[PDB]
Amino acid sequence: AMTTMNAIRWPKKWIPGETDNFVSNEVIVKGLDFNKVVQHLRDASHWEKYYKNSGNIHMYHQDNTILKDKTRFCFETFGFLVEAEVEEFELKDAILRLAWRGWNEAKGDEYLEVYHAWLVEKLDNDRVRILTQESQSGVPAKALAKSVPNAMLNGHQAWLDGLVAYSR
Amino acid sequence: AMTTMNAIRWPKKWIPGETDNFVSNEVIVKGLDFNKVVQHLRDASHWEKYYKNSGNIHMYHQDNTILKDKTRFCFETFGFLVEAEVEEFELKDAILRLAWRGWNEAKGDEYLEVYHAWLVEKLDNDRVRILTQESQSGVPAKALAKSVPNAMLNGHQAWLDGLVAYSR
Amino acid sequence: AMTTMNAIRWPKKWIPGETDNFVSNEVIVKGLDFNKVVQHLRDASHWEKYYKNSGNIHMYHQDNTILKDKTRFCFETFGFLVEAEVEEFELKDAILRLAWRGWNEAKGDEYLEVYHAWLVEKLDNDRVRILTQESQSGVPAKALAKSVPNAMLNGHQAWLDGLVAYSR
Amino acid sequence: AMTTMNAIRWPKKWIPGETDNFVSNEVIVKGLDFNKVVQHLRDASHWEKYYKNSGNIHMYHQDNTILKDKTRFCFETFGFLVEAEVEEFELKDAILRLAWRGWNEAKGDEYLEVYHAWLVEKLDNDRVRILTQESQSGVPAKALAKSVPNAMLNGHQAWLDGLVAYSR
Repeated sequence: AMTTMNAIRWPKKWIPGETDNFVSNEVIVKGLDFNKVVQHLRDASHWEKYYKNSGNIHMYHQDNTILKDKTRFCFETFGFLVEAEVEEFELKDAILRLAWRGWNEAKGDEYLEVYHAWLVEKLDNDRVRILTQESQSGVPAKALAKSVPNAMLNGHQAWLDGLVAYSR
Repeated sequence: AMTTMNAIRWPKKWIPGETDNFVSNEVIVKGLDFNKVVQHLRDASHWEKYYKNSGNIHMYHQDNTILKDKTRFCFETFGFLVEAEVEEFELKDAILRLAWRGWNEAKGDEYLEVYHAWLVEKLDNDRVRILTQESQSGVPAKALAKSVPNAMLNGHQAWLDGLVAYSR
Repeated sequence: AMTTMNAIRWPKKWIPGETDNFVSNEVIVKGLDFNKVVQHLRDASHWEKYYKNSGNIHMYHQDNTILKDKTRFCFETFGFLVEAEVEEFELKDAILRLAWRGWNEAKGDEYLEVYHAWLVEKLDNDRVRILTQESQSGVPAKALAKSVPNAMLNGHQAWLDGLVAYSR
Repeated sequence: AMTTMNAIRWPKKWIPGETDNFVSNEVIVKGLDFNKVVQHLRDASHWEKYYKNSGNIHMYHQDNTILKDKTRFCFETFGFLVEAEVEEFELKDAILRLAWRGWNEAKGDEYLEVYHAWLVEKLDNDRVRILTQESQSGVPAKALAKSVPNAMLNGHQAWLDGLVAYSR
């Protein structure tokens, strides 16, 4: 038998190692409330409150800011606008899988498209695991992969750190 | 029914979330040679050649610098002297599991003990995954956990990136 | 009398503290050659070779890549295209002052305009100082100002560390 | 004839470029009160309240936590005990110069000695400048000098950002 843990389900075009950039971040925290974490990740109106690299949001076809399957929305991060659509949403009692495709309105070498996935789950003895991974395609993604320091890595780490702090 | 990936086997005292600091890094790379990666991770004399934060090493009871089960050694990283011993070593055709316990010769609140694990494996379509995770205990671990940027996260990311570059 | 050092001359519009973001980085290095540093900063063809956050460059009306007063150009950084124009260029035997205004082609809340200045000078006993400061205006600059970690600060530090490494 | 700004007075043994690590950080903020900044920097009991990376403080010969010339004290940063002594203190109506030498209780290769200087000053049009620079000697300083992201640079920027936010 194998020693394994739950992993993200990637659509074929976003498989890590098959795109231009891949970033992975993960925290495992004792005493963290699963439901609060889920709530603070899904309801996008909280992001600006705990993750300072993000700003305004807009849900185009909803009267609330809660992400569910197929939610079409936009948000600001690192000062620029990201258009997005939820492509995966499955919430069970001990695990949440949530992922959105993101893109900008640029053309040619400035176009950037991404698939940002999340997996939140309860583990033994009152621990919560938050895994977030992003696969990116386009010329700017090639530049981000070479950046020093790794801006995406630190940015996503700050998202995780803020979500944890805000959920206690 | 579950979607999972191979995961590190933690001894009980080191379980993520039960210690003072947990860091997790991962890369997934297309066309990377699995045997070269294994060679450059196992032979510690290569570390200083591709990972700038590592320094001198010494194997106390071996006439070579190749890590295997129970290897007792020391090395410098981030200017700190780490005493270590390999506590896990399992190498197969498609996967390597390697981990060492590390500690310093300090006492009281200056003491720091860590368990640094690695999982290298071949994935489908000519991809190699390198997962490294570290669990730390002691007062100095509590200070590292608060760093922003996260010092260990960026260090380990650089170790991974160097290991990849060096193995092409 | 005062103890002072040479400082950047700012147009009124860009005065630090009067805009939306201000970034300051500085290195002072022993045994570094002034002329070589100026060459590697002014000749933008070197940027990509030592500063990994920068990509392709283009001079619109020069048959070379040497920045001089009023040089109009564009360069890629953090994956985005920056249009620019040199607004200050004064090179003496022991001090260089160089600055450009930069902007993107975006509209509304995505529009960003910056003034990035540099001061390279010889100091007593074979040391060279490299000071770089940038003032930014626009809604994205307000976001960059609160970013965690500070993206601009770390990127510019990488520019300086690279310039130094490449000039040694 | 020269365009200059006030600069820190370094004792000879700490001159930037002549030691193992030099870090420079600076903010310039509109509407910040000079006296408030001076208060929140000199009264080391506020450090904990606005800068999360600093720990306990202790004053060896004073019944108060206000730093002045020759003030002997110790503090914790990065989970490290640093014995310090103020070696510079000059407070005028529009400029403060404050600096301390710090050291640890270690021998040979683990020994670290630093000189951390500050310059707070009023600038034209209701702006306040806060400049902080640190020069470090010893083997651990050599390691810090190689960190990417630069650990000292990011910690000091956080100190400055906290100081500003708290004094607003």
